[PDB]
Order: sequence, then C-alpha cells, then structure tokens
Amino acid sequence: RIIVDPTTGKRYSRGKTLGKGGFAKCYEMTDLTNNKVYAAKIIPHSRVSKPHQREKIDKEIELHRILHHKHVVQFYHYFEDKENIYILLEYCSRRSMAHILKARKVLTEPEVRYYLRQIVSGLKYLHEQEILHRDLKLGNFFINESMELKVGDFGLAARLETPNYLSPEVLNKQGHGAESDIWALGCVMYTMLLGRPPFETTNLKETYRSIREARYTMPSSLLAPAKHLIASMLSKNPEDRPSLDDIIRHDFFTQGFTPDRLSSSCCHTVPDF
Ligand SMILES: CC[C@@H]1C(=O)N(C)c2cnc(Nc3ccc(C(=O)NC4CCN(C)CC4)cc3OC)nc2N1C1CCCC1
Repeated sequence: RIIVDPTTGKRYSRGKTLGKGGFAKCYEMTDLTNNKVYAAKIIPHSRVSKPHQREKIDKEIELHRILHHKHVVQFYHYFEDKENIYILLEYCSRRSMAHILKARKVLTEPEVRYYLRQIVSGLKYLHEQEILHRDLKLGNFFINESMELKVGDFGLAARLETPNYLSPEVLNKQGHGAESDIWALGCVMYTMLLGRPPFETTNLKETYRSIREARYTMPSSLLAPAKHLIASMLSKNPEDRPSLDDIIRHDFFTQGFTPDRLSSSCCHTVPDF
C-alpha cells in the first residue's frame, strides 16, 4: 500500500500494524525519499467528525512540530488525504516502559535512575519551551533500539498560563502547572521501583480525597535516598516540590553505578550485579 501526499509530491509505503492509539490506528510508514521507517498515526476523518476532536488533533500537531530534543519523540511530518490524517513520528522499536515493566514488575535502582535521567532531560526541554506534558506515564516513555528513552504523546499537552496521575492542585480546581508534571514524575518513580502507583489511578471521585492531602504508604523495601526523593516530588502543595535541576542532583542519582547503556535484555531479564 503506497500512500501519496496530495500536497507535495510525494510517496510513502505503509508496513506492519503497530497497534491502536487510541483512538487512532497505527502503522509503520517508510518515507521513500529518504528511505526510512517511521511510527505513524493514521487517523481517518470518520472518527474526527465533531469540531472538538478536530481541534485536539490540530493542537497536538501544532505543539509537537517545533519540538527538537534527543529525549523527546521526534515529529517528522504530518499530511492528509481523502481518507486519513498522517502523523509520522520517530520509530521506537523496543516499544515503551509500560511494556517492559509488565515483564519485569519492578526495576533495579541503577535502571530507574537510567530512565529518569532521560525523562527529566526531555521534560526540562519541554518546560523551557513553556509546554506542559500533562500526561506523563510509563506508556508514554518510548524506547528505541539503542535503549534510549523518548517522551511522547503530546495529545494532552498545552503551553503555560484524562491523565494517569492527577495532582492535588488539579483536583483543587486550580489547573495544571509545571509542578503537576513533577507530581506525575514521583508517581512514575514509585511505580518503577515498587510496581503499583502511590495513589489510585481510576480518576474516580472516591480517590480524590486520597489525593488532596497526599496520603500514601511508603514501603520499607525502598532505600532511604529513593524514599526521600519520592516524598519530595509527591509533596501536597506544588511549591514544596523540587526543581528539575534539584531532582537529578539528589543523592539517589549521585550515589550508585548507573549506565548508559542498558542491554535490552533488561526488557525481560534482571541485570547483573
Ligand atoms: C504512534 C503512536 C506511538 C508513538 O507516538 N510513537 C512515537 C511510537 C514509536 N514507536 C512505536 N513502536 C512500536 C509500537 C508497537 C509495536 C508492537 O509490538 N505492536 C504489535 C503488533 C502486532 N500485534 C498484533 C501486537 C502489537 C512495535 C513497535 O515497533 C517495533 N510505537 C509508537 N506508538 C505506538 C503505536 C501504537 C500505540 C503506541
């Protein structure tokens, strides 16, 4: 199946099905210029009828376009034909962290700070570009062949003024800031090390009081530096939370081995030491 760009020329070849978004259908797409495979969202016009989703797809593109960073999924090109919206994105062959953590359950400390270093790197560029992610989760940390991490899915992204990790300040109807991303970051780290989030992720009104409030159990299994860092990122009030610069300079990062580079065997098997 060859896909021609009606505006510009211009030929692409679609390969294997990668999965679903949602709500989009995803495929491999080789730019024939060029000769290179991309992970691509193929969004038919048939699901984007309401003048409500059309704006949300347009926004994601608008925001993702101008992002250029080694730990941010690279936007390549978008176009559309008769059928379908085409968003061509950086191919990450090892899928995501949600995948690897399903196989592993829990990660070792050197692995955790290997992934977090890359996340904070990507999120920092994001936050300097005045853009907020608003949907940080393991499923949105894409991993390439070289075991490198890219932050992806700017579907919920917006610039400064339903997600996995609701912050207390968002639940106090004060909207989403940069510190609300740092909230998600602590949840991410907690899950990497323990394999269950610190709070319920149902987004139901019953877990709201639980996340005001920031009441959660800190397991004994966690080492002190890991414990002290998580507690900081998950502080009740947003102002008490550490800066992104503060996070990567914490004792958790300065003490301990740490790669790069990780072997991909770490996707399924637990690494030596
Ligand atoms: C474009 C959306 C998002 C994204 O933004 N980027 C950048 C991305 C970059 N790279 C990938 N890579 C792969 C993702 C999944 C698979 C895979 O194993 N899929 C299987 C196919 C056979 N099957 C029936 C079971 C599922 C392989 C990948 O590369 C080898 N996926 C990406 N996605 C995903 C696309 C579907 C949701 C998320």
